[PDB]
Amino acid sequence: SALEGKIAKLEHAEACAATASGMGAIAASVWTFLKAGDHLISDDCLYGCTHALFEHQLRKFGVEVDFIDMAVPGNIEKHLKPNTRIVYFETPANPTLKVIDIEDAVKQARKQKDILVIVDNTFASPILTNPLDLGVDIVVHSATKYINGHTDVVAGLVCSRADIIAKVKSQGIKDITGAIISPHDAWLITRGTLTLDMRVKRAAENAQKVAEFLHEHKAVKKVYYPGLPDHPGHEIAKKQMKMFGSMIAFDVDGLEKAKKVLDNCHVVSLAVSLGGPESLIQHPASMTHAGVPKEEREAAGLTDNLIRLSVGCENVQDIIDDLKQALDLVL
Amino acid sequence: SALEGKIAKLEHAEACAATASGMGAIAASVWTFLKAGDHLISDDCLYGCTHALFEHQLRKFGVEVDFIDMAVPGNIEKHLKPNTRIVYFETPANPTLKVIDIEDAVKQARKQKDILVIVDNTFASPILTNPLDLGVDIVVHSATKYINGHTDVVAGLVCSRADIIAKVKSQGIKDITGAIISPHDAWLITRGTLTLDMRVKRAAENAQKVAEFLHEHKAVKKVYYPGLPDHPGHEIAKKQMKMFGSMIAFDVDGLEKAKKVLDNCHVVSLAVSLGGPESLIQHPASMTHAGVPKEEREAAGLTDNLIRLSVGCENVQDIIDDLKQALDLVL
Amino acid sequence: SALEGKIAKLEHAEACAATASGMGAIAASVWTFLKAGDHLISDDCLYGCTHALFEHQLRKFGVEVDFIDMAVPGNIEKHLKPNTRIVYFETPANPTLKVIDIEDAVKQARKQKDILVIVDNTFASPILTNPLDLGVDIVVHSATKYINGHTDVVAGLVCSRADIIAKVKSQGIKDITGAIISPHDAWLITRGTLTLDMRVKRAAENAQKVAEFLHEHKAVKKVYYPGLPDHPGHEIAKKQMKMFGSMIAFDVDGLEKAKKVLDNCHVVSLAVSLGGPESLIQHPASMTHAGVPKEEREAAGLTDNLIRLSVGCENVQDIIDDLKQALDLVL
Amino acid sequence: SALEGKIAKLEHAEACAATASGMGAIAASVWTFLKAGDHLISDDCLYGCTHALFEHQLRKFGVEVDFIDMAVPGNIEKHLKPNTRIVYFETPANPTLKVIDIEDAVKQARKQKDILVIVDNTFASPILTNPLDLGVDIVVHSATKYINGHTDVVAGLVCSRADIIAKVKSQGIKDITGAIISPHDAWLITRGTLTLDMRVKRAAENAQKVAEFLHEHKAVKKVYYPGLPDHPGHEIAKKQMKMFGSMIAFDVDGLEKAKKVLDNCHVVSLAVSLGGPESLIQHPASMTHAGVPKEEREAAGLTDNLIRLSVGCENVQDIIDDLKQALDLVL
Repeated sequence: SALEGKIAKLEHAEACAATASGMGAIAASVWTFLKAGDHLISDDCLYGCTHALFEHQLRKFGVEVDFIDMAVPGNIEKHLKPNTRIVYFETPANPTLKVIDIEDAVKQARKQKDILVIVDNTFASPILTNPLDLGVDIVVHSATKYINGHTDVVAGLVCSRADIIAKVKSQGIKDITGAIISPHDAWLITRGTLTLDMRVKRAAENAQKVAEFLHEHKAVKKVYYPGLPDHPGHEIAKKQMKMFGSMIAFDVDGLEKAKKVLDNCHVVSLAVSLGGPESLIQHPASMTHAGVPKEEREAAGLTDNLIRLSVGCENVQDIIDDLKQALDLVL
Repeated sequence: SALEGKIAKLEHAEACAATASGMGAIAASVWTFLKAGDHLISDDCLYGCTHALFEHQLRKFGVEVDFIDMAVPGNIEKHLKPNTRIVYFETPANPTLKVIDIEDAVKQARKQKDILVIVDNTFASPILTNPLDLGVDIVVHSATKYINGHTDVVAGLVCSRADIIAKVKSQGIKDITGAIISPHDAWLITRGTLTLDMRVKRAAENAQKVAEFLHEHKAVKKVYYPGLPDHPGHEIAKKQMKMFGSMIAFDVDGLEKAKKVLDNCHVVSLAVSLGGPESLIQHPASMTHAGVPKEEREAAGLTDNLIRLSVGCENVQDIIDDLKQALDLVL
Repeated sequence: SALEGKIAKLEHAEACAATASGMGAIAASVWTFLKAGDHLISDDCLYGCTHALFEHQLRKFGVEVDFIDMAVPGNIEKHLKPNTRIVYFETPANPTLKVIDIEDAVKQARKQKDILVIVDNTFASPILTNPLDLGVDIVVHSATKYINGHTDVVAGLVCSRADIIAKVKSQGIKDITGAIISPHDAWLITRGTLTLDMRVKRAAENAQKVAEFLHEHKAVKKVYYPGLPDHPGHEIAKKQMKMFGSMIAFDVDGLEKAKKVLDNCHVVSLAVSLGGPESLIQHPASMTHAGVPKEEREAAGLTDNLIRLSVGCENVQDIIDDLKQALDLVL
Repeated sequence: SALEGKIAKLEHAEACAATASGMGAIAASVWTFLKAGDHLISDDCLYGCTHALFEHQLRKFGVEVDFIDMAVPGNIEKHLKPNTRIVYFETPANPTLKVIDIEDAVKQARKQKDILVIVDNTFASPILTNPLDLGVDIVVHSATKYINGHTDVVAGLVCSRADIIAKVKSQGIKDITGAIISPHDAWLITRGTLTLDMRVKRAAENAQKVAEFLHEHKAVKKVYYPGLPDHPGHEIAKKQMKMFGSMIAFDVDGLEKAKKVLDNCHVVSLAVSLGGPESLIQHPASMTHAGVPKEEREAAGLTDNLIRLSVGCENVQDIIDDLKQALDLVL
């Protein structure tokens, strides 16, 4: 709880519960506060495992679930029902970094009593956005993107009021999930907090420059980065993020170009799981969603054109040089 | 993984899934194979946290649960319903080392098709009992107690057929619980398997001797140990256990006498969590279950007379010397 | 190893050998390439432990050692003897940041064949200076200060030609010192390289600003920082350092004034070992060298006036605010 | 120094110094107490790296060295000179487990003043032999064989009088070698001490049974194990070892048989470095000494016939089964 105390302060929270993984954080929150017959509203742009938890597992246990575009004004209140218990989203979301106005989402949820607004703040981190300041009830993180300060280390965090966290710990962790953090990983996360502020800002400043470079490259059809003035919701990101994060996505002309780009990266490394101080790149259609049919990948919001990049803390010149060489080979 | 392969060989399983904790192992097994409208039969002698998962959590998500005494012949088959999906128990069981006939429990469950029999083999360990050999579908462990060589790790293990473990991993761990094992804990556990045979057998050897000493000591009332011919499950234990484990429980004359005894244990140390290669002792009604209403502890088979002793690998004479001095004071 | 390869690329070396400590790196280099009857020339501004190795240990095993001021032009070539095998120095040097011209030092050593020029590049780091580029034979580091992302590791690095590193490993490490790096420390150091550019450059950037603030503050007497035009080695530093490092030293009016200042540092913390991404400060004559006779400290360039400041990566204004408050009290 | 305090108690020593490796322990002891013109007497049966330290490195720095058979009565006093400073040996020694009477070696050294007797107690461990009880001045260990309680962890230990250790730390470690232990490895060694007594005795009991099995196998030409009544010095081992250790060596009929045995081990693993709770096997002529000419390997005491085995803590049935299958294939 030395770790928990530090993270709680970082997220402007009364309390924190550390868990075995980001999925552990999400699960220990949602299972704790739901029951059969309850209703959950989720955004439609979700981390794959979150979507499966909601779409398959919650529903299996009698929980009603709507997936909706939360960036559409009024869409949350439109979907409110007498049994609505949770409103869940990530911002910058899923593969295309869709921005959701946190204050506005909370305002819609507050039309009814006893709705827990839960926000996955993994991508922004406590350094850039603090959803609890904007009326959110619970914030969750995967520690893998920023908080861990190294990697090979998987852990999650839940931050909330003390009475919520008491239940998350005694029920969500100890009874329901068993997603208890390792003492060893907890030590390593705690070590990571020392340079967290600087690492997040470096990666975000690096990403802004990488996004600007990508924005002018002839092989890039589209860039998704909240810090670019032509990103939808750029203004929303500007009001609720101190900087624009280290996650970027971009489209190239087809499957082959995506693969050829990946095949020619050296400084930037290929990875199934993104985040951390190392710059990492993936083609989700073939690397995380290969067993999902083409139509289902697309009907979600994921095409064969899309590349996802988590920008690390390296000298940005080395990152741009790497991407530049690879993208030129695709022309 | 290397760990998963080694444990699978120890349990004669096709496959194994490592988890963040023993609760994570139980949870990733049960939530994966249940849905609202299903039925679960559990033994009525459970480790505290397991009981809470079944009694409160499963039930609020529309699972029907019966808690029954599975040492009563015919009791499992008697409780089978059209919607029964799982039969769950631990043996030897938790407060007073009740022994459940594994082979017979399986035979009862087979009075209906497609029931998963799940056994918590933590206290026996793969060294002493292999429930899969007797037709059990899934075996779970808290790696903390015996598989790990120390008391500094939280981890769990699930062993079963490849197709079951596939679902435990992709759904139970990845979606439902997020109870992923730390690679550092996993490495330590893997090293632990190299001394597992030694630690389990020496502790059990010591425990037979300690149990007999306690059985003959005037201050000790009833001793609960599967290796004693006076223990009701002794004949069952003999057919399914290579040795009788290192857990002992015993009654002394009242709570105050227990406190005096425990105040005089030196080599055997006080602990809220038992297990590990050193001798540990506790009085549950005052040390772990103090928050549970007295009558509820008693209805569940936990009295204020009960001391639980986890026998370690120390010189057995030193262990006996310590207890003899303590117990003599309460004469 | 992976670590050794990354550091070798950073220093433009053929090869690298990781060690248990910075002293281990120095020791495995010097003992390997010396024998009784050899001669070593060292700069007279050394980190305490290095001086002891040279002054007491080498000499008792029949190595002749001269300590000389290597910032005096011609001083190295002047001290060459038929048996000279090694020229050793650090720059910037340890108490007062004396700057030694690396290229010129090499040129002097080349007035005789087969001399190994060895430079401790700890405080500059591979980010700011690459001594090998200037003809140095061997570069050593304490990985503790900058390469590692925290203050929790002891490790060293040696970078040189493959054939030299072959001997450093097989003799210096394996036979002479046994100063082998921990694989856990090595892994952490490897992860540290991902933020090394960021941490070194931000600290140096901050340090230029801090140095200028101190230079203008009335309570501060002489400031020792390579980036100040008033520092004698400034022009040399400009040609061999991309930035001027994050170590500063400065005089205040007497020991008692230093103690009062240090009693009032809050954001900048007191420390006996400097380096790392947080601002640290010390008064060597009372904090680290208290056991050394006063006159001996002074003969070696350490006075009771001297404060050493290792500038970290915090907001520079916060660092300046802290020092200003402390220094104003001694006006 | 929590670790150091524990190890000191275990070796019956005033004090202990932890180091980066076994070679670090040896080096920090010998370099600290020698100077040019001093003389060291070593046994002729040494760990390869120790031999090189003495034969090449000490001599390079003006230290006179004799290698002698210390199992020959009177041989130490025979080689005493006015400048003799150190008498060094291991028991059970080198590849063939030669036993050296510790008390007798000390008695010969005590014929002259100020001789430090140093014994490498790695193979026996503090559980089986405590040389300091027999008048030895300094005991050294590699932590890799027993003390570490896991492996992948390299560390050394020096145990002695407080005034000797003070010099070993301030000079041997801090000035001369830099062989400083990692905080992380020190934690892991400390963890290992908990089960050290049981692990050593298990491995020794296992080895006795393995040696007895090997002693009757038709493919084994000779066995070297101190616990066999036909081992030279069996009686010496019996008086100075509580049990006979976990190291065994044996001869098979030629290079091909040695390799064929190695090629057919499964439970026992091939390794360059022996020791620890895993059973490990090697053919030193091809695995550690392949670059050493046949004649030099033999003139030492190492043939193509020799296999070295470190017996772990596994079920001894599994170990014997593994070796039995492999040895039968060589008939």
